[PDB]
Amino acid sequence: PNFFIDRPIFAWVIAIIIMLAGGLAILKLPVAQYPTIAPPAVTISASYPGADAKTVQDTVTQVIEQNMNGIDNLMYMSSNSDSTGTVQITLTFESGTDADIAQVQVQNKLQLAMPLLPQEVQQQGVSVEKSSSSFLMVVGVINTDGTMTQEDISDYVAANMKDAISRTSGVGDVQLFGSQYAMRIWMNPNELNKFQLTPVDVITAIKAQNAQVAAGQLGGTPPVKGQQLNASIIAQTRLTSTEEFGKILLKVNQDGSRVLLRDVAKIELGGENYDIIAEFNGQPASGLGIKLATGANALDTAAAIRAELAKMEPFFPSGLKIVYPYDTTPFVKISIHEVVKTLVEAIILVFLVMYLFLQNFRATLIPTIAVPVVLLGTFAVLAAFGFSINTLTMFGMVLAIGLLVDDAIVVVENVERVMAEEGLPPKEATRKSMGQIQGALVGIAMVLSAVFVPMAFFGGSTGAIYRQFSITIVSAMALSVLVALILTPALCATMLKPIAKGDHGEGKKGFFGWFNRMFEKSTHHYTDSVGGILRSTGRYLVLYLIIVVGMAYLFVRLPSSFLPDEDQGVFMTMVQLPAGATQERTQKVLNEVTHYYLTKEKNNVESVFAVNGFGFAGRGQNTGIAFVSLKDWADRPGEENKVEAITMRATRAFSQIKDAMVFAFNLPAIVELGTATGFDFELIDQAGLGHEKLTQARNQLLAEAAKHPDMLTSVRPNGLEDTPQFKIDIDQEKAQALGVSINDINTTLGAAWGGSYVNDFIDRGRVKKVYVMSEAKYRMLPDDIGDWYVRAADGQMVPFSAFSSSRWEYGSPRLERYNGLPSMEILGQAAPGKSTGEAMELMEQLASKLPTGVGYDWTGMSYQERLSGNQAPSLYAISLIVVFLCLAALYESWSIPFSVMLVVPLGVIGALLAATFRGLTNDVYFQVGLLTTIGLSAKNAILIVEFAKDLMDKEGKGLIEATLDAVRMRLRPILMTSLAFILGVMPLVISTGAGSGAQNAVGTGVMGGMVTATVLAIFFVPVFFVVVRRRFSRKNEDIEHSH
Amino acid sequence: GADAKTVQDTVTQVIEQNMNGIDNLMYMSSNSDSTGTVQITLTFESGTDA
Amino acid sequence: DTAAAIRAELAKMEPFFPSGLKIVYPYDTTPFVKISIHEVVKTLVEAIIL
Ligand SMILES: CCCCCCCCCCCCO[C@@H]1O[C@H](CO)[C@@H](O[C@H]2O[C@H](CO)[C@@H](O)[C@H](O)[C@H]2O)[C@H](O)[C@H]1O
Repeated sequence: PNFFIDRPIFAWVIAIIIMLAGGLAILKLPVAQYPTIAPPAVTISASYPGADAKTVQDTVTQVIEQNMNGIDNLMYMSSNSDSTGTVQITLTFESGTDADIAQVQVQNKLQLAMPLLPQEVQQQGVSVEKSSSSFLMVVGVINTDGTMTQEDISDYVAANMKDAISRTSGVGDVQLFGSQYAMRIWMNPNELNKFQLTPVDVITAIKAQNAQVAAGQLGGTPPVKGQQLNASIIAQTRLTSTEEFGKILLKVNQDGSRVLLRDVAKIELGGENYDIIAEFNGQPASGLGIKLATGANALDTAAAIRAELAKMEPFFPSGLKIVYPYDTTPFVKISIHEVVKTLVEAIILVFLVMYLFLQNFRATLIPTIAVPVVLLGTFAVLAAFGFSINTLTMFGMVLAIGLLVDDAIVVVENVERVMAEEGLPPKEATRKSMGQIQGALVGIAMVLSAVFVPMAFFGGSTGAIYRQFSITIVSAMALSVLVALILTPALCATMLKPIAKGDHGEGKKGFFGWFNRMFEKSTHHYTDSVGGILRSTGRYLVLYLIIVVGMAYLFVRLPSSFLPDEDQGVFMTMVQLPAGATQERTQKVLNEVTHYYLTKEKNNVESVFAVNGFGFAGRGQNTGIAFVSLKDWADRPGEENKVEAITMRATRAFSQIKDAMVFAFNLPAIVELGTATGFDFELIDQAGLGHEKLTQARNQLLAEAAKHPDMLTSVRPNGLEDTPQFKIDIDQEKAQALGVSINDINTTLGAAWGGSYVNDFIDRGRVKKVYVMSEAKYRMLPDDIGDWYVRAADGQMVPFSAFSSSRWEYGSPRLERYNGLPSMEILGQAAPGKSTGEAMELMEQLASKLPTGVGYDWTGMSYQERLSGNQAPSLYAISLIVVFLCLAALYESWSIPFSVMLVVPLGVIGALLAATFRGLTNDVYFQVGLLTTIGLSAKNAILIVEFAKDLMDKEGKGLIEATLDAVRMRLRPILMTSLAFILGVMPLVISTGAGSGAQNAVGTGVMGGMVTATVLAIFFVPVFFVVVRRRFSRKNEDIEHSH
Repeated sequence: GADAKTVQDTVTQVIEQNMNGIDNLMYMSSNSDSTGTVQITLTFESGTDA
Repeated sequence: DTAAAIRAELAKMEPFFPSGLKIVYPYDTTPFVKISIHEVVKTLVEAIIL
């Protein structure tokens, strides 16, 4: 400590070592927008083509929900049974669980269910995956010549690019947007009734002529003695061409003129599914969602991927151009550009404050070398714990710049003051001052981690977000107190200039600040004054109670955010038609929307990625979505050229002037967020009930919560209501008669109207599928039911209308389950004034008004809130108590910690103030901000109380005279820090452009906080000290001691 | 019964498509035999957890 | 804790049970571990007092 004063070089060496480890950690440290924050979820998905909601709910879904037992750390299970036959089961696991293990255990219990599945599902594929939605990037592929359709493009994407980019370093999951080429066989109902054939015969035909065969080998083992030739027998090779599919023989006519498949059906190379259609600025497109690899660098994955795409540019088909619809990367680089700008700026301001105050270049260089070192190291302690350069951790740095800077300033100052006062040569001056602040700095260390550490231990997703701040800040802190104890005292002692005793440089100079006098008189003004506010403390205690209560009111009338919504260079607009609607109507809406953007937002939009068949509303022709891109930030200057007003005006258009609801909006920060003032409800059927009864229970709870607009707002179901569905009743009897097989009936009806995945071929060197399905025009209207004939065993065709009734009814197209049982999901948020939890309780008191077999439960956001929200008081109680014990340690008091713990309010009231006036909100950044503020409040109060005591004890000064001296000698440094801080933070607060919402959240509270903090503390701390001190023993006294 | 080429473009190349974003992979090498055997080796950065 | 968790799921199922269906408790290694280790605590505190 003292030690390194006589070893500047041992210190330089430690400094150097920390700088080198930091910079090493700086070159090879990952960069991403946010760290892993959401609990781990694994998804099982299967597609049962042709099935309806109930078919998949009961054939695949429930069989899997039954075989999901004994998997470690299950939080909950949710599943969709979509009317496109796709079922999606999400198991969301307890926070921080091994993703890898959870997925493997899930997949190996699913694999125990696999035989219990239907063979279309078994062969279509059940898939188990990690449930991130956070795509690093969505890359679009097009063709300018317009030559190729989506299916063309998609196939190409799959066959040239998808793999070499997925070999690009930093790329984890690669996922394709669209369907690959399969052999599409479009049957004809006439040309089928003509040669008296059914789908079944087409099927078996295709299974027959199109396969590989278990052949054998010439000269094989075991051979015959003397054998001499050994070679592999080739047999039936699968068909490569459309051509050979035209040539497949369906039947022989009696006169022998034959029937090839070519005749009865249209045969083409066509997409594996035609549900979802993508337009890129109206131009045909397919896409690739690339995910950042696990632990990888986002920005270099981005540069490598773009370079690997461009390397392919000499091999691209004509006019086929790559495009970039969604890119996390540019926003991230620019976020980082601004954080770096900040750190170096806040630094630069500290140099200015320190010069235009200590007016000595070499004093000015010491913190100039101190914090660079504190930085580098913090990067290393973070590198060591496996953290990354993302939003939360860097704004953790920003948030910490104040304690780091302060720690340097306190020291350099105290030394210079020792010289200014006492006239010691520099080295002896530094031992004198270090000798004065050392123990306090250990104390400050202890009270600071005492507030910053409990916030590491929060639970859930919130707990994650906090742990980033907690750790970043405690490491910056710990390293800043070491740099304060090893390097700076050594830098102070070695490169600091001696001051002639009582110099103060008053007058002395002209061009560069008569200021000193101007500063000088003033500090006396200050002390003359302060003893007076100690002359009659009463008033000031009143005022204090006032400040506190105000702090509380200001605090309660504060809104509770989670994170700021940010213009991310991209947003999206989602489209919903009425139920039952067609691909064509929906597509109409998307086209309209796209043109609105490309027209009336000609200055803003760059590109519109319209996607039909896909909503986040659900799956269906009915739903559509348009992924919207904006021009880079330097070209969108204004206030209504930014996302707020863009989405505002777009939704403005599409609200009134439509037959369908189309809302356009900006995405949450953490792309899987909680809705702060809300909930995600699950109403559940527990006793064996039918969909009709639970739905009625949902309607009932819906109407009951609509009846409380004083507590709840927009409580809605998160599915699709029942639609009309069209039932075919096969009178088993009537067709039993007609000499038909029901297998043939069902499966011909099937392969006609849904289609059938039959067999596989080999296209251009790539195994791809073969589907057989009706052509378009024979399967649209219920009348087309007639065009289909089933051949009897005796030899005659039969119409469908000979053995079937047909009708309309309702049914549900989307069948939800919660933890194995049938459920209906209600999203919703709390009335503007009240808290989410209260609305949650009102919801429980409401859904308790539901029938037997109607139970409820909470999920996702409301799960994470109901388990981990009663924590906030326990942890800050540990903070209050731990901080109190640390200070009690530092001094020697059960009371003196009270003069310094009482300082906390003085800081908050400016922060609540600032939040309130800038109309911001009590969010994460505000809270870490709060702590930071309280943090310096305490640092300062601790140094002033320390000094007062030191004078009382180690000099026999009185109470008031010592508090006066103390406050005096610490006036200059309080001000030095606070000037720099306030000036370093200042830019954060005044910023518009990429992410400046954070910068705002961080800046505001801090600035106001610092203001009310210093400019209160320099008046209340003596009062805090003096009053508390007058509730201790006897004599001494008012004090003129000895020794 | 299948041939070398059959398994290289039917089974091998479909499996090597999915071996990306596997953590601490040094290189990948694969065999495609006419006895139908397909054989893929993923070789990892030293000290990776097996 | 697996026991507390099981008691929790059971407590979730109790309100939708048919008429008169009651859970009963024939066998549990659990209450013994709790009350046995608790006796070791009463001992500790008593020993303090002695
Ligand atoms: C960090 C940025 C700095 C900006 C802050 C600038 C200072 C703003 C607040 C100064 C407060 C001092 O207010 C001070 O009150 C005390 C007592 O209450 C007064 O003192 C006088 O008034 C009272 C009667 O009212 C007497 O009991 C007292 O003994 C007498 O000396 C001082 O005349 C006044 O200076």
